[PDB]
Amino acid sequence: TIFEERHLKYISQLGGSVELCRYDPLGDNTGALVAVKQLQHSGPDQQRDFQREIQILKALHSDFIVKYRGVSYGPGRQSLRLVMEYLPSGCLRDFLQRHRARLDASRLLLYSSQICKGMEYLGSRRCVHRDLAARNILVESEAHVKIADFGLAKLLPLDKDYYVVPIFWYAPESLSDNIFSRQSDVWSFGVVLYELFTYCDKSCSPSAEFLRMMGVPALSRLLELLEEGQRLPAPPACPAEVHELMKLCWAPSPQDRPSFSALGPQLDMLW
Ligand SMILES: CC1(C)[C@H](Nc2c(C(N)=O)cnn3cc(-c4ccccc4)cc23)CC[C@]1(C)N
Repeated sequence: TIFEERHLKYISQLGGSVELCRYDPLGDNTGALVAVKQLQHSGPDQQRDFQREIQILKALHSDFIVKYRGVSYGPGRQSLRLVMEYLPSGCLRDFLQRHRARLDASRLLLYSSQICKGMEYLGSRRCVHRDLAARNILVESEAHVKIADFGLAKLLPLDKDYYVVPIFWYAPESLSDNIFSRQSDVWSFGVVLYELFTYCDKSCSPSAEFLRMMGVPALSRLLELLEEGQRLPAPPACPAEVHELMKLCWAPSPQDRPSFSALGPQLDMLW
């Protein structure tokens, strides 16, 4: 929960910057691999942004949320970094593309259900994620996924249900009025269901398809297209039941969107 900087051996970059270090106190190259995050931008707003990320992760205890391992300790105030666990399989985006052939619909549904239970837990703690996408979900093992990237995550105050702060994961209210809530996370979840059932194929990615349907500023056009009720199409060979759930996640009004708690049993019955 307090890692010495001198023992954090740099290996490569993954992602503020997210690095792959080995926590090697012995200095022998046998220590555990860790995911270490730090901001390149110095400042009082940046320090607050990164302090907020740490406090959020430190109090999150789900099997479906990337494990916080601790904070760094080195020479100077500038040396402090966030230490999380490393998942060798990497992001679900790459994993889906590398292993298509062995990932069937029940498997995609098992991941969908786990992401959901994880999103359900985040709402429980009053946490809006703001960056829910396959690129931000990590593979723990064959039948296990975790939610990561808490850099844009905001905690909702006790007396409010929303927060005022790629465009293809944003809800219509986020696009027009920069309103973020658990209801906007659900919209992003529908795009995640879509990404999963497309195996994160680049040629039918939310971007490639929405831009195709699009053709004034690009954001306004997308928002016009969404206002009209146009949506991403059902992924090639997507079970119809799965596509209906995405269309509920994509309800124009936030009150109409199902809750994560409500979506959970639906994805479980589907397997
Ligand atoms: C927030 C992430 C999901 C990444 N962070 C990662 C974390 C973490 N704690 O945030 C943990 N394990 N991990 C493994 C990979 C990885 C990818 C490909 C290949 C191998 C390994 C990337 C990450 C950095 C940037 C990201 C992708 N948006």
